[PDB]
Amino acid sequence: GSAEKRKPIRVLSLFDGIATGLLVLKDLGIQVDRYIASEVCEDSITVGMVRHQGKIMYVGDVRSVTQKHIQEWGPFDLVIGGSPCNDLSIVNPARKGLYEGTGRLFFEFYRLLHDARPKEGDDRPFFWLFENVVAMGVSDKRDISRFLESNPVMIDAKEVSAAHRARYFWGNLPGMNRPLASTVNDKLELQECLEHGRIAKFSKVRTQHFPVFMNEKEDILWCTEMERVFGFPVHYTDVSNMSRLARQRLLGRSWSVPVIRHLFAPLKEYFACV
Amino acid sequence: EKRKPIRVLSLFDGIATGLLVLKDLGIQVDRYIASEVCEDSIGKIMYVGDVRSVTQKHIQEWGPFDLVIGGSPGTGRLFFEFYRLLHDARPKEGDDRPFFWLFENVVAMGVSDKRDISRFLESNPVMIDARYFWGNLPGMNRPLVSNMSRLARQRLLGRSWSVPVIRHLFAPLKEYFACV
Amino acid sequence: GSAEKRKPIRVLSLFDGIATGLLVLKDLGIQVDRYIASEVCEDSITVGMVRHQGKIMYVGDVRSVTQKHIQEWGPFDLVIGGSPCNDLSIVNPARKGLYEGTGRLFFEFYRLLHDARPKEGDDRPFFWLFENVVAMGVSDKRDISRFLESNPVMIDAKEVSAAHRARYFWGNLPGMNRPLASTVNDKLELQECLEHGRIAKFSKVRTHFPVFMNEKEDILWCTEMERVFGFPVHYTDVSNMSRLARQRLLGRSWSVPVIRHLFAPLKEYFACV
Amino acid sequence: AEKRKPIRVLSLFDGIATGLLVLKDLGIQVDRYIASEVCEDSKIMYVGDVRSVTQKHIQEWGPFDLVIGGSPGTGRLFFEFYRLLHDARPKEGDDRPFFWLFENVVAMGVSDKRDISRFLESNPVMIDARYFWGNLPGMNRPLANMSRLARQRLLGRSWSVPVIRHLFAPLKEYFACV
Ligand SMILES: Nc1ncnc2c1ncn2[C@@H]1O[C@H](CSCC[C@H](N)C(=O)O)[C@@H](O)[C@H]1O
Ligand SMILES: Nc1ncnc2c1ncn2[C@@H]1O[C@H](CSCC[C@H](N)C(=O)O)[C@@H](O)[C@H]1O
Repeated sequence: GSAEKRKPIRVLSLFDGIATGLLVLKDLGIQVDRYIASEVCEDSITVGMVRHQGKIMYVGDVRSVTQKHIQEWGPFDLVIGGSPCNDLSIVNPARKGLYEGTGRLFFEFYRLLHDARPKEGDDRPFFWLFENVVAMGVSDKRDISRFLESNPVMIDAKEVSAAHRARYFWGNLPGMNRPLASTVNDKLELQECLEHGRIAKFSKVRTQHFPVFMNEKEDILWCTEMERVFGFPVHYTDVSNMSRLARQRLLGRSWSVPVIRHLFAPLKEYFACV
Repeated sequence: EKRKPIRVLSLFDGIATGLLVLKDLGIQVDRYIASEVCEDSIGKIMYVGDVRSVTQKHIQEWGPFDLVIGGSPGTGRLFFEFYRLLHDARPKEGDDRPFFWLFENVVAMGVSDKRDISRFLESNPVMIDARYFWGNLPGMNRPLVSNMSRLARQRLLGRSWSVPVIRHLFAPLKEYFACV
Repeated sequence: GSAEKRKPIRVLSLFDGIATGLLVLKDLGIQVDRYIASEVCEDSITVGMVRHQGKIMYVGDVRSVTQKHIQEWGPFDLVIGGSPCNDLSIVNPARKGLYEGTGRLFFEFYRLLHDARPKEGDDRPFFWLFENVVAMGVSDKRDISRFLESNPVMIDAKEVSAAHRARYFWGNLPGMNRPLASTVNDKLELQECLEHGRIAKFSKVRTHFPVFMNEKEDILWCTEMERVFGFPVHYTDVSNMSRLARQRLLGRSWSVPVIRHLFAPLKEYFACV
Repeated sequence: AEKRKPIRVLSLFDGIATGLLVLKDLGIQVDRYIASEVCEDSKIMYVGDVRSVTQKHIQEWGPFDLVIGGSPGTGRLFFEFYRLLHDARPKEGDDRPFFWLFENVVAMGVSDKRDISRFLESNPVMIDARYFWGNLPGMNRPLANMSRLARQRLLGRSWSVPVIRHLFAPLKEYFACV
């Protein structure tokens, strides 16, 4: 209810990956004051460094971050995160659940988020977002919704991209449950994402079939095609001499860019826009 | 500005243990609410059931709380519930009122779990030969037809296994809360 | 001496690799009527197919190409080629020479070129080019110059790029020996070719660890190597290839500014966009 | 189109004047016989190393009617022979007779055999053993206080048997005979 110049957003991104959040914020025209990211995979760190010109401040393991660190590096306006899910997904029979293995990393989020929320009486806008997979134990989803005091929103990237990617999103971002908008930049069909000389079998691709035909033979998706599918700029992940398995793994763990765009869009009215 | 009876929140295995130690040390109790993990399925003293039913608003209403205890003499599930209850019961920034907590577990745990608990609680444990005891209590600062009323009900029940030597850890509470 | 409308160039590229010739011809604004390429590496074929929208007519092994094929697919205006040099380079001690191993592939060129030369009395412009390495046996170089009836021109890509790549070029292209032009697009220094957050140790790469990133040492990335050799960034980013495959394809490739320098005079002989 | 004239031969075959001897055996008039030989390093003539022979030399000494090469690594020999053949071949539109023959040993890499058959566009003639490629009528094959002292040995041994001569027999139906 007061007057002031809208200021650039301050972001804390845990489990940053290939810095999808910063890319989405840049694409929206939102000015980023600073972007502190916690990531351990060196390949993802190299991707972020090269593609965002070192603007990202890397702090390493999320478990090396203390509350004193959150207050000194802070304040923060937006806290985003997507913890690893190899111990949360039901497709893994050796899953250790939300509380053991790599699932317990989620609590780190719940830790730092509570270390980052404005103290009582601070009416400043503060937003947070936590993404994970839909294919998890109902006990684990109920426990996450208990710890975050919010119910998740289910968004499938197939509605805005060419990939069957349904994900749960907890958070307090404005209008998370609002209908997604299919714009013109959205490549809804897999054929739109393929390189020249290839033909797509299905309309959408899933994370035993090889989806593309090339000449007289069958083939899996290329990394550039996978980038177009997930909404990333072409050759986004073309750094660091990493193996093809490395690029495919990095893109597999990544968020769908149009989905995160849909989620981050309402932030344009709360911060400075270039 | 004057001593008042203690208010406790217990996630420990066995609702009795904490209140028993408190009555042993002779500390007045104005509120004691207990809950269990119950991971399988779903005036002063009260039992509230599954911890999965206890919300932040419940801690607010039942509160304020002065002591928060947890643990047991699957090691990750109960500690994180205890951490959530601690965060929900902590006094807000700017409330210098006393607030203590204690978490007991077995020494036979994964070293990863021990390091994680020490990190999350910002405190190093107390070894008692053997159990680990984390806490902010003074002294726990550590460096690095026509028959019986009873009838069977088909359940196993726990007990209070800790001796008054473990209550010696709680002993400093007598200097912070009213004693009868 | 007569009048006619300039027509698009017809090209025959043997040992095409990654269509360095087609890319150079497109960059120069020269209209390409037809581009028939002979290449056997499937990775290179995929690169050339994807990057040029299937404009390339791939005929496979150069040894499955006959003289009747040159007449029926012809006429051709330009014939370019760069045979493999693993049996020509003095670095390899197990080299088999020009006449054995993979060196004899050169003769295939010498074959098809003579199968594509305009017959006597045909005053039409016809150009050819054959590239290979400088580090070869003096006898093999003398033999190649004897077979092609031309002395080679030595061009080192270090003069217009950031790579110590000196090569021999035989051919009849106009003014091959003319001085090269260092333009503004030329990234002469290895630093200009690096991705963000890396520092170059040497001014030009000779392919130890050429770059320093943060506190560690590292070799050149594929995009950096593309910038070094004059290729557009992410040119070779198709086909789920292994990193070794990308480094191998870029190693065997021509330096783009050098081929541009060689092909530039062709603008006054054919139709230009 | 006109009366027969003597034959003119260009010989790179290992062993000099072997073809001259065979032509003398078959009684064919020879108006020119130029002979050369491949070397490791530096009206009937021997012109030395084939590396010194150019297209202009083939034009001056020419025209040629027969081109012979081979030996009773194999690549260098055949490829020098191919260069000489290409330089001596009549241009398109010249229907004048022009024959060639290339002999090698059967003991060769099968890759080399197929490469020679491809380059010469001809399948070989096996003779109990040597391989003979040629365009002579009959070789068409389907798909399979004394003077001498102190010098580096110059043994001119070369096999010119009647069967080998037989291959050259059709030549007497195209050129003048003494
Ligand atoms: N202990 C830890 N601290 C910080 N990051 C971690 C971590 N353990 C795993 N990670 C990283 O967290 C990532 C989760 S996958 C999510 C990545 C991100 N949401 C994106 O869209 O790119 C993984 O890439 C993994 O490298
Ligand atoms: N027998 C053959 N027929 C056709 N191409 C061949 C071949 N043997 C090898 N090659 C190809 O010839 C290439 C020679 S390296 C030269 C590549 C090209 N000049 C460029 O600039 O990209 C190699 O990539 C190899 O794949």
